[PDB]
Amino acid sequence: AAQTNAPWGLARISSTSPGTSTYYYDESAGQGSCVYVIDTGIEASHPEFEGRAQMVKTYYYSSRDGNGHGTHCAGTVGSRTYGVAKKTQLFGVKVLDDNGSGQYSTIIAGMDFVASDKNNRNCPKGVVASLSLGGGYSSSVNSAAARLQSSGVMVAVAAGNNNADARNYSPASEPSVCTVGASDRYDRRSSFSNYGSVLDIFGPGTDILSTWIGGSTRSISGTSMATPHVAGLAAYLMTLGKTTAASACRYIADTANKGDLSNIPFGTVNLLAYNNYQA
Repeated sequence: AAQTNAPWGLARISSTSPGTSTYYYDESAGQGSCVYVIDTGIEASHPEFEGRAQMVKTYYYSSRDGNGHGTHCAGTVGSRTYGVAKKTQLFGVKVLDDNGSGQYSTIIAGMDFVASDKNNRNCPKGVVASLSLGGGYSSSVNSAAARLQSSGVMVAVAAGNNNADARNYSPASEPSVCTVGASDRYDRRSSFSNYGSVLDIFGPGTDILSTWIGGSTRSISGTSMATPHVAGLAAYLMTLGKTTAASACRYIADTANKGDLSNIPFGTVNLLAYNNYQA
């Protein structure tokens, strides 16, 4: 399948070269997979989700996304126009309030929730979790992300946005999950992207168009935006049978575009997520 005039990040993850604008992908499109977006919520009523999104847990007085960030990330995973995996099922877990903030204990509870709740959901092709959040190093937060991964969920986490080594941030620094840095449309590391040996992969993160609350769209930047490209890619590849939740991060790294990014510090992987799709 081909989606013309796609957002640059979708085109990038289906291309061996920067500078193209069509997204190419197998029409299975993540059907039969599920992606949990652990964030500020998801505006599931947005036409872009087509009934495929639903809120399943909140830790606040409402499940509404009053911020937009979670809706944007969910859109990059799985919206019809802005998403990598256009037929996946999206589940919202609101661990962040409408200011984008959350206590570490709430974030941990949300991760443990997903590890259990996936047993209540029909996801025969596999389960992914997208975590576009973080803060300072916490062994408890890392342990929770490791538990979620070990339960059979592909965990993709943002590296963080401090132009610093991700080893000092959580859950970015947990080795067993998939830690995602950000790149721009000219194949440069995004200026804010964290780096370091703990990174597994880069995805598009600068000027990413996706869904927003109020039935709208907008372009924003962050490792928060790179993470759902990788989560959606994992769901897409799991639906194709090419990998599993336990192996998908390694598979994405093995099949990535290699050596194409600039401003990668020595010791950080130079790997850009790529779907390897051949029409």
